[PDB]
Amino acid sequence: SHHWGYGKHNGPEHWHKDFPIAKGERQSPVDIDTHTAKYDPSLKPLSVSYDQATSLRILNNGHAFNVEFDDSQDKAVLKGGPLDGTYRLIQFHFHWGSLDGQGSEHTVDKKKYAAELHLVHWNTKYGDFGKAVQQPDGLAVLGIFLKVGSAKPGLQKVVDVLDSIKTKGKSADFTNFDPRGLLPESLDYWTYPGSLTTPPLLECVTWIVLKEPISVSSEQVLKFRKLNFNGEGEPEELMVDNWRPAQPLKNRQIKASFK
Amino acid sequence: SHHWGYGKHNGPEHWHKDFPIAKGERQSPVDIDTHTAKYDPSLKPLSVSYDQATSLRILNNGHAFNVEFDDSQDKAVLKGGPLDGTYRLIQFHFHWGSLDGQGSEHTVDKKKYAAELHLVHWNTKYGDFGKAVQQPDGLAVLGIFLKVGSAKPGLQKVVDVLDSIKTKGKSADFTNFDPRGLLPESLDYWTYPGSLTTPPLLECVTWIVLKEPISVSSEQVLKFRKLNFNGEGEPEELMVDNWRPAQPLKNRQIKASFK
Ligand code: NA
Ligand SMILES: [Zn+2]
Ligand SMILES: [Zn+2]
Repeated sequence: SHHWGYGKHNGPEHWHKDFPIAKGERQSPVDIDTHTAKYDPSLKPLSVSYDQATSLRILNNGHAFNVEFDDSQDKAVLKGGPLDGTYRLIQFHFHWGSLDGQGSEHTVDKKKYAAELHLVHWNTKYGDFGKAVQQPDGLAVLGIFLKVGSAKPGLQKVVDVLDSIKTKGKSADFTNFDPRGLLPESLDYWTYPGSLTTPPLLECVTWIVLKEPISVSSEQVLKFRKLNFNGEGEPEELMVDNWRPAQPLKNRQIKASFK
Repeated sequence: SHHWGYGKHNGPEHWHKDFPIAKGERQSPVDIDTHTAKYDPSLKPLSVSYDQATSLRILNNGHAFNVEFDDSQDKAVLKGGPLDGTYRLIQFHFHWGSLDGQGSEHTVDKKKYAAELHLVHWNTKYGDFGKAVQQPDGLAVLGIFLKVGSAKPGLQKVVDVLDSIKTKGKSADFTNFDPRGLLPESLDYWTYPGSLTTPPLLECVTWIVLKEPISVSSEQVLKFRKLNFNGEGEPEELMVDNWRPAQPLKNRQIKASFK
């Protein structure tokens, strides 16, 4: 089948072959230069309403692991900030490194974090995720850096189930997970127009990247590295370095909600 | 689950529900008003090079039947006219009516023909059809009107095989078919920027519609009406009136190659 990954032959440098938008004008991630990002005090506070979030399952898709939510109603939504309308949470996933010193997709003054959490939301005025991804204003991804440090209690339920989804295609029931437990205390953010960071690389994302990282323990992130990109009974290829490097900003402006 | 067709409930008037681009700026087909479509002397001579065309198979896809070609090399190409680049023939198909007085998608001064032949080509530079459909210059469709009259010898080979592809999903081998035999003597044409005339209605088509129809006998076109939209063992729904009506021109200009 058509496929892609993060290896020498199928990795980010080659994605352009099947997905020519890889060289587009609004690609993600980007490096955030804190001295040139533009303060915009017209940006509203972000409203994160996750009180009724309903997680369903966790799965290994061969590129990362997703925790999927019931997005049939407004149970977990993002509003405000730079957004117009209501964006419903569909899933979250991470990108991470082979070493603590790398793994994030966005960087801040070229600094890489150990991992990056993406909470993926779609604009309810398009009716479903499939329609939303084909629109410039279809998705809002909230990106949250993970810095190695203190353990994050809220991540532990995720870590504890990874052994049941080791290889590509494995899934497991994953109910009653509270995504509020992955948020930092400050909701100060950068924002810019961009894309999905994996194929098909669609330019449909309003990026909202939080200034404040969450901590996770060296042991928590190590558990991510023990997942496999490959399927069961295939040669073991550890799921590490599933990040796209920073792409050119081109004519875009990154805005900060804070000075 | 998603379905479209040509019935009262799933037909062209409802396509916009799942495919909002149905109400876009460059939709097809259109009515060609011969009093306002003007000669454009910047148009280049149209080159149809089909001497090495290699047909492979014929199939009923539940919406029409397609004759598919080997598009791995430049064996059957369209160049010149309004096009920049070389466009490879991938398939042809028709749209037709329940009666001889209707069936074309394009109309000329509001006149409908009994059917319309679409020769579908994609721009080599995009590597394959799938990539090409996502670009405004991806496809070139040569459209040829079928007027009921004398039998067309060049169509007979197609007619003769239809009893082997009666239902959706059936296919048959269809080698050595010469698509030059479906062309009229004049390559005078009208051209405008438009779309696929079926879902997903992507706005990736340079239309080239020939002035001169080819003749089809009443019996030849009758055979098209004995095909079935449905699969084998499903209720019989005869494959007729699989045409989209003319859409608004909006801000486009239709150019003529001839004075
Ligand atoms: Na007219
Ligand atoms: Zn991501
Ligand atoms: Zn057609």
